Amino acid sequence: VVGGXXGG
Repeated sequence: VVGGXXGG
């Protein structure tokens, strides 16, 4: 959701 490097 918040971040990067894959998902979220």
